[PDB]
Amino acid sequence: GSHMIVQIGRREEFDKKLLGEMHKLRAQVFKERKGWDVSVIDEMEIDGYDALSPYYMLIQEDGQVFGCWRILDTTGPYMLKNTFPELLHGKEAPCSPHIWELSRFAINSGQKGSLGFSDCTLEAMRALARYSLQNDIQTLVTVTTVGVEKMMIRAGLDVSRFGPHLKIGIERAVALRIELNAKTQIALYGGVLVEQR
Ligand SMILES: [Zn+2]
Repeated sequence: GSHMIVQIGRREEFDKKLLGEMHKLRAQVFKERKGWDVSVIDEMEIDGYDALSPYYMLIQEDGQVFGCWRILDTTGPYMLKNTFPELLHGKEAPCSPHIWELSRFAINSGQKGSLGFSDCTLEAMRALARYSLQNDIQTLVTVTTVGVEKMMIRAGLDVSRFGPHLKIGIERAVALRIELNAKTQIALYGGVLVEQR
């Protein structure tokens, strides 16, 4: 009713309408960014990875998607391995059921973002790291910018890079590994996450 709702699930679990607002948000963010292998179809940023069984995280507020993130198994194709392999610096692309890739961070930038943005991200990572840890994941990898990298090294996460950042489009982009260990967990939650069964 005025609070934040976060959903995390497989593409198939979300209503064609929510998906359409997610991809519109990604278009509002990524439209005509060059170098990020973007395709906008009918005002929606959607690509072949979306047809590979991704998970999505959506943050909502007053009935609208304000932020979204995509998650891909590293046992299948993912953007670091198959779109941005230069950022690997010749290292091997991870491939494991315990590691996932994040991509397509998109946050509505307008007036109606009622939480902030340093934090919007915080909240997303809290929900994301937990969903991942409960699905036996130890590591998140992603291609993002140097900006988000520092935002994350500052928030305390344990974050390391595969190699030097590179100019992608108008950005300085880098491939990160985000360990979901104790240090991350404590940064995110104030301590070690404990799940009950
Ligand atoms: Zn509410």
